[PDB]
Amino acid sequence: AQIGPVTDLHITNANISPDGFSRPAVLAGGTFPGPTIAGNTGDNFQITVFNDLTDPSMLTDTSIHWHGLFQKGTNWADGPAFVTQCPIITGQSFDYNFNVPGQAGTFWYHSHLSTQYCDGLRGPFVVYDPNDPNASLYDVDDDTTIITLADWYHTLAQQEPIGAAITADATLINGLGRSFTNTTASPLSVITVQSGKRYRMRLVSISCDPNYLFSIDGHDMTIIEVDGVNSQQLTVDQIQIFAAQRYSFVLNANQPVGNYWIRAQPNSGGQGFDGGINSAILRYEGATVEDPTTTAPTTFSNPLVETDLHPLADLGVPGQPFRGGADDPLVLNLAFANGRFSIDGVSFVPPTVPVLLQILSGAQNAQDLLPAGSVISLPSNSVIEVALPAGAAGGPHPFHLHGHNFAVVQSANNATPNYVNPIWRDTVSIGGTGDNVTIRFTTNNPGPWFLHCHIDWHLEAGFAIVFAEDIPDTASANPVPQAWSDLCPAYDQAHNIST
Ligand SMILES: *[C@@H]1O[C@H](CO)[C@@H](O[C@@H]2O[C@H](CO)[C@@H](O)[C@H](O)[C@H]2NC(C)=O)[C@H](O)[C@H]1NC(C)=O
Ligand SMILES: *[C@@H]1O[C@H](CO)[C@@H](O[C@@H]2O[C@H](CO)[C@@H](O)[C@H](O)[C@H]2NC(C)=O)[C@H](O)[C@H]1NC(C)=O
Ligand SMILES: [Cu+2]
Ligand SMILES: [Cu+2]
Ligand SMILES: [Cu+2]
Ligand SMILES: [Cu+2]
Ligand code: NA
Repeated sequence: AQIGPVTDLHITNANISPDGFSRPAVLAGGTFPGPTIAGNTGDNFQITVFNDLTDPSMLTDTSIHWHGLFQKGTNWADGPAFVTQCPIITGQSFDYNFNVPGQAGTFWYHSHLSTQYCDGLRGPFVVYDPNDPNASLYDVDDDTTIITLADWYHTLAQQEPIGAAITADATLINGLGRSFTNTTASPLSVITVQSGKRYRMRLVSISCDPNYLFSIDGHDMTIIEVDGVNSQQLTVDQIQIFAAQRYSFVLNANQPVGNYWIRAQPNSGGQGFDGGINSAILRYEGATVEDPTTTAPTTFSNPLVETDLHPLADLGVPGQPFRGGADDPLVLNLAFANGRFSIDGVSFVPPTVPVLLQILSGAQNAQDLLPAGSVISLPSNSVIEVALPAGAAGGPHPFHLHGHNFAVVQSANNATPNYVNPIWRDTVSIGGTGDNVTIRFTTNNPGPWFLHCHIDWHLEAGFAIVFAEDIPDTASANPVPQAWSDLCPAYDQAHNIST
């Protein structure tokens, strides 16, 4: 069952064995992935998060981010630790009480403390549209049509060296998959379809690191949504999906009744499909209960290319049709050395006082804000351009902006910008050496918004900055509840911190 829009959510420790290997985890709702939180566009969500964690090896504090939801007027509910709140301590709870006006699509939720989401705190978050413009393109859209792709580690996250190339031990599709070494024939996920019906498959990357080459033998996939943004129909036979991205695609169950492999090949870790790694099963009703015998092609003839995507609505691009053609044009210097990432020369290390609380206490320019050099102010009601030139080790880096989606004016592996009709999204691969992936948005959402690589190991190694958008209006725009004001006193008391 789906839960929400008003629900409790308990965060607990438990042993799980999604690839046959038992390890302790940090779980929402007792499962990996966590339960789907859902509602309709414009609903009030009130997710009362109960921190019941006791195992210090995965951290007993927590904080949860609602990935891709803009949080306009509710910056305090966004979730990134030490940017918008102090963590929730064990034995306490916190009501994330917000609204989702003007958004409908496929999202997700995850811990936003350290690398804790890698240890298991990740699940889908769907905002349905009762008047969806894509409704006539499919028959079925429900919890059974959500497909999650996850990396899974046998080593606990707080034992992963900072700044290291950290590699997974299994790919999990809907919570199940097989280990790359010591492979056992543990259960594979099954996605069941009825011959003749059309399905809205909601593909969610809940990855902490790898990108996946996703395909379904014998089938193609018609993209209709990108990171919450409705798209024109684009038919492909393979989707390369980076960490934190989402796609909806129409799956037409138009092949003979049978069993077909679902494939998700990560860029690191186990390569191929030996022993059923990197795999799940598409089963038609009436098929024999047996593994597929299908083959992938040697090459995919119609892979997704990001510049092929275009919004369904006439979204256009803000600003002027050239580089620097914005009110506030920025170029970030993104670098890596000696185990640490930096942005504009500064490696991110979380501050003691959350950025939002520093601003509510009266600090009102970005040079007054901590961490020093990690906060950039943005002016209100202005077109912002951010160029993100690649080259830093550990790529391709999927950059994500909180509080906003953005036009992808230039994509990976293509030097040509698009000022007319590029897709809008919230997480974008910045590509490879010499690329100049560039994003644009307008500043109509006061508050501190994190910008970071969504490979969680890279965020932990400092690959982040904070956009303090419209500092002067942050306090009036974002009234805070008493329970939020109580978080930092409680957290600092529990950890013997003086602030
Ligand atoms: C990426 O595009 C940005 C512009 O969006 C380029 O920024 C210019 O950089 C040069 C020095 O390299 C400066 O003289 C200009 O002031 C910058 N802004 C402009 C021209 O609008 C940046 O060089 C590009 N990077 C790469 C690697 O192609
Ligand atoms: C490289 O990106 C550019 C810009 O998004 C793509 O150019 C567009 O190509 C479409 C499809 O043919 C034309 O309708 C547009 O007029 C082009 N726009 C511009 C600004 O040139 C281009 O197709 C991409 N390259 C590849 C190989 O896909
Ligand atoms: Cu996220
Ligand atoms: Cu986010
Ligand atoms: Cu990265
Ligand atoms: Cu974030
Ligand atoms: Na325009």
